[PDB]
Amino acid sequence: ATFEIVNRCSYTVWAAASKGDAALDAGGRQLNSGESWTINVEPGTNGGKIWARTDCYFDDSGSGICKTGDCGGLLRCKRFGRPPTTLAEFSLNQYGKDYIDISNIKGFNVPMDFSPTTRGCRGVRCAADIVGQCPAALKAPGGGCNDACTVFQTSEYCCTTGKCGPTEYSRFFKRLCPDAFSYVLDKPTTVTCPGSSNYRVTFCPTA
Repeated sequence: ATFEIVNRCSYTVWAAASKGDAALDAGGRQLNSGESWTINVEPGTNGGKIWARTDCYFDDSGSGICKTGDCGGLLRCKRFGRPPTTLAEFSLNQYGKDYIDISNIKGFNVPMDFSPTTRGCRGVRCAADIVGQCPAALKAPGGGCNDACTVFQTSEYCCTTGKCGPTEYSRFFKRLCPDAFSYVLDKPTTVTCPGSSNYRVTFCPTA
């Protein structure tokens, strides 16, 4: 499947793509403002994620750091990124269908649209100014808006036991972005697409 990753933000981002135990395609790449990078994701990929990283430095071997979403210091991510990270999440060719969502469960750094480029389903979007509006307690000094699990490490926020409810913090994310997961047991906003759909992830879709 193809995923065109488009940076419409006014700032550079470093796109990342992983399924947690491995890179998807090259795993990461710089996107200056306006650039597009198309990756190929193997059919059947379960639990894939795409995210933006901000404020990165990498040396000539691709080792460094980012202020959000850093994946072990690598340009070419093999693992998931450090919160806060807005997440484009997908599982492809799962009993003949694809499943997509956006999640704020690991916080928010960059606004995103995640849409099919092929027929048969709708896209999802979280494009509100969550960083600007972030509650004081959740503001990340390194940049972004942390989720409450990251900040407070409680069973309720992290939903450790599978017993959790919505919280004042999750409701903030949900108010700003109804169409994204705000906590682990949120009412799902997953979209079912035809198996082997193709996609576009757009950072900063509305500016």
